[PDB]
Amino acid sequence: PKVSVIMTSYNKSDYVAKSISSILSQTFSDFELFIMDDNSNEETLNVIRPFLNDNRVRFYQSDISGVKERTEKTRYAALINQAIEMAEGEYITYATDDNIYMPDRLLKMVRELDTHPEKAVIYSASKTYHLNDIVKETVRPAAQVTWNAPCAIDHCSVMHRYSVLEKVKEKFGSYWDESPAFYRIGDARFFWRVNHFYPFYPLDEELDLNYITEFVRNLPPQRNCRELRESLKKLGMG
Ligand SMILES: [Mg+2]
Ligand SMILES: [Mg+2]
Repeated sequence: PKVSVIMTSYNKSDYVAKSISSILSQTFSDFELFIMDDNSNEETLNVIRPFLNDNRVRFYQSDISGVKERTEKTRYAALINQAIEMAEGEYITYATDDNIYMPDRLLKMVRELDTHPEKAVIYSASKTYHLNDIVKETVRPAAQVTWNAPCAIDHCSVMHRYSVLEKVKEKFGSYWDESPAFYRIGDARFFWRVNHFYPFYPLDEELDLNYITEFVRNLPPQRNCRELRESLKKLGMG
């Protein structure tokens, strides 16, 4: 396949079907979709089940259970790294069980990396609708090239060449950071790794959407956005 879409799922039965459907109806169809489920409850597995009949779906379910195992690592980062090791796409992109891709997202992102060989990482704008009908719309823009993506660009708004992954693992030992101190902002921590080597190039269109309408006590103190943004300003790549 040209694209590997990596989706993480854990217990969001009321949202996961719209997410999976938004990927399977993309106008660019040459992808494989990893559905990495972290041993979710039955209601969520029942929602996912019919979509496993789509031949592009690569479904993997962990055997994780209990607060020790759930807090040993940032679990979605461990599941993304597992899917990366199995990925066959030239371009890698990420999805979640409560985020929706707009229909032309893959086509537009694939075209921008095919047209510009000098760009290795691209990102689009993203929109969030708050409901209570809509009471508020939030947009994270994509207006400039940035060497400081942490907390500015979401998990679900990027696409990058597979070759980016090699530089990150050579420096850091893994792709995503499985430390549980980066559970709240694991996306920002992976983008911080990538920004040691590559800037993120903008595609100024809103291509992904979100709607908003004993575990926590066993994680360690969470590292925050300011930490990551200041370390990249000091690093001075841009
Ligand atoms: Mg190929
Ligand atoms: Mg987040």
